[PDB]
Amino acid sequence: ASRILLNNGAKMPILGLGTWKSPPGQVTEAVKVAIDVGYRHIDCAHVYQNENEVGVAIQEKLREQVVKREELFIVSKLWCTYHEKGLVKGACQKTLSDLKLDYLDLYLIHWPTGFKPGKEFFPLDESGNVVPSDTNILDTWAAMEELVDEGLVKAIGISNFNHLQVEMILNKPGLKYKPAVNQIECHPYLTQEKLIQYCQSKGIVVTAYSPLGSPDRPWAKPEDPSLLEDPRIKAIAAKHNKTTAQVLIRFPMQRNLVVIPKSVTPERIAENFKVFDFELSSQDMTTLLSYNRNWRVCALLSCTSHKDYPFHEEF
Ligand SMILES: NC(=O)c1ccc[n+]([C@@H]2O[C@H](COP(=O)([O-])OP(=O)(O)OC[C@H]3O[C@@H](n4cnc5c(N)ncnc54)[C@H](OP(=O)(O)O)[C@@H]3O)[C@@H](O)[C@H]2O)c1
Ligand SMILES: O=C(O)Cc1nn(Cc2nc3cc(C(F)(F)F)ccc3s2)c(=O)c2ccccc12
Repeated sequence: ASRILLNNGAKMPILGLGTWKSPPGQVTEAVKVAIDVGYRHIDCAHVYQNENEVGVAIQEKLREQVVKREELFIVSKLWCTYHEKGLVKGACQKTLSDLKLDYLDLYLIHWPTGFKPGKEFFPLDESGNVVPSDTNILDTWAAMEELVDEGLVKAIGISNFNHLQVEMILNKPGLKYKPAVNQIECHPYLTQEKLIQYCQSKGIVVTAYSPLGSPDRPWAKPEDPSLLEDPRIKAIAAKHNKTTAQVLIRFPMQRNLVVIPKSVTPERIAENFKVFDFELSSQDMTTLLSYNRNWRVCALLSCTSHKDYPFHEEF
């Protein structure tokens, strides 16, 4: 099926459009094209600085009656500088205002690490270390739970939480709502078997980000691995008469993951959606899993001393 049941009883489309790095000038048309060709899930964040322009598209398509709001699954995320309890509602309300929505389908704690509040997204000390906030993830979660109880969001979740962090939420004293989703980096170079099996065993749906290896990440280097140019992946695509990107989006779908490829290129937006008409074989799946190398796109150096940095640990 094209949608997966979450623990809040709502259904989530397993293919969504990513919006990180989509320039503000091109993301409105990008989202329009996406909705036009089938996408019903959009992955957003305040930190991406383009939620206004995303919302312009959603609103035009709602006004145009191309789609109904109930048919849309719009995801945003709470940025690290707003983990304080007094700041969570306003952060969510800013996002809703910019997206031109009265609710989000899903609102994630974006990273487990809280940073000092201020106008700066990445407040640093004079030596380049991120300035933490003394907020912890459990209190941030109570704040997220309040958003459900106020009708601003239909589901809450986390993002970039390791197994021990997930476990801390599930084991939170007085837990009122379990997390619906954990959104983590996942592709054939970072396969996450252990963390995914842990989350799924607990009824937490996993969304895979950077499924193409985020070739437009601004810190990419010549010697980094490249998924889209991996001849072993290209061969698998050739076998199926599909593109390499199509294989890389179908791969997580078959692991019962949600996947959110980003493009602002209309022909790639459409290509990326044409992944429901073919199957990878079990052997194809194990073969792609074998390319794991624990290679991470998203793991900023300046953040490695935060007490709650999620990637020292095994998973
Ligand atoms: N939770 C978090 O911490 C977190 C972190 C990272 C990402 N995410 C979410 O996940 C989304 C996807 O990850 P991502 O943006 O890092 O990268 P991605 O989706 O792995 O890669 C996007 C890059 O691939 C290109 N591309 C897309 N389709 C292609 C195709 N069919 N053939 C060739 N190239 C193609 C895009 O180019 P064009 O755009 O020029 O077409 C862009 O350069 C984000 O945008 C964001 O919504 C969340
Ligand atoms: O955030 C996205 O969606 C994409 C994303 N990733 N990264 C790499 C990051 N690595 C982190 C590591 C931690 C850590 F938790 F590990 F400390 C905390 C926060 C971050 S941001 C960025 O620096 C970034 C900057 C602007 C907009 C989006 C991003």
